[PDB]
Amino acid sequence: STGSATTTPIDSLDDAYITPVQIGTPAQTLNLDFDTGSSDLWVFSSETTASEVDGQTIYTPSKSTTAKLLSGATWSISYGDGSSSSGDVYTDTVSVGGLTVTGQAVESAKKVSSSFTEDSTIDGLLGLAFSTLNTVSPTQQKTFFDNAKASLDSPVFTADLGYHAPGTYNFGFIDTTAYTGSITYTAVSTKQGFWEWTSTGYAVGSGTFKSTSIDGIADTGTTLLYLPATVVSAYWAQVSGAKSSSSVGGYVFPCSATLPSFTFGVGSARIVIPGDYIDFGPISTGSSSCFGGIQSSAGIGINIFGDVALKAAFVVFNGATTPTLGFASK
Ligand SMILES: O=C(NC[C@H]1CCCO1)NC1CCCC1
Ligand SMILES: O=C(NC[C@H]1CCCO1)NC1CCCC1
Repeated sequence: STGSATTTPIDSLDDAYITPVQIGTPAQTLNLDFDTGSSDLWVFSSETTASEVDGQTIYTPSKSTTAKLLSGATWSISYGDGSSSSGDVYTDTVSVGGLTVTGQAVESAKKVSSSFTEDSTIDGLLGLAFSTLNTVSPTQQKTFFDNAKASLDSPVFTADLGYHAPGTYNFGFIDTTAYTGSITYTAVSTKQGFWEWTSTGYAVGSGTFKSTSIDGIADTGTTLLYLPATVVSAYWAQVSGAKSSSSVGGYVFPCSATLPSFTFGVGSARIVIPGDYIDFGPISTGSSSCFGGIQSSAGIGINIFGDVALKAAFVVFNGATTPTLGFASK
């Protein structure tokens, strides 16, 4: 089997991407944020505290003939932005892009933090990191990918995120028309439950490539690129007037600037992030200070190749017995 779904940016900055997901029978279509940095499929629901729902589409298990309570099971998750959610669990049929999993754990939110309530465009999360991070207790549950794996033509999924445009998530096959050149594969450590890999270095603009090992995670559910402070300082030093602002919470730059590209290594290959991808626009409406898309990972404890980086590539998440990541230009 295979599946193929279009993923659409939630707003003009590509802050996140939503993908329609069919849950239950008859189908209830919810727009979920596919998150390779977490392992819970959770949804706004008929159980979510009414004051915490503001325009999201909700899952109503009582309207699904295939829903079953996973008796006793609860979940609770906290994300690196300080957001959180928690609730109980149903099993139901879930389909993405024509690929169907029966008996998927669908984590029904009873509570969500303010950041979720305030984002009317995101109806929940579909985690695609390793199932060892799933938060369901007392019986940990599998991701949609882990449950689909054995049925797929190839044990893979691919992320092809757009810049200010829709893109694609594919399951079970590699669309050889979706990228240019060859795919360079790199080793993954699952020790922390993430798609964790080691970049071979970086370049700023037209500058020389610095060969240096940068451990980090491929995380579709993080907006920005978070890298060590040394790398980030080297990048922003090439932008007149850029500075780190403790009041704003990161690097800002003059909206009149033209940003340099940023290159990261994947083995001997190179992925180039155009400068325009690093523009996150005015810090507040009408401001001439703009927020940067490359930020320091210091204090976060991990480097994160978020959407700013991943949208510059065709990315293969290879879930074979020995997992690997692949990157191609596109
Ligand atoms: O929490 C992280 N990003 C934000 C969440 C918000 C909803 C989906 O993604 N990233 C974590 C990955 C490991 C360190 C931080
Ligand atoms: O990227 C992050 N969240 C993005 C999602 C949640 C709401 C908008 O889209 N959070 C990062 C902050 C520092 C590490 C994780």
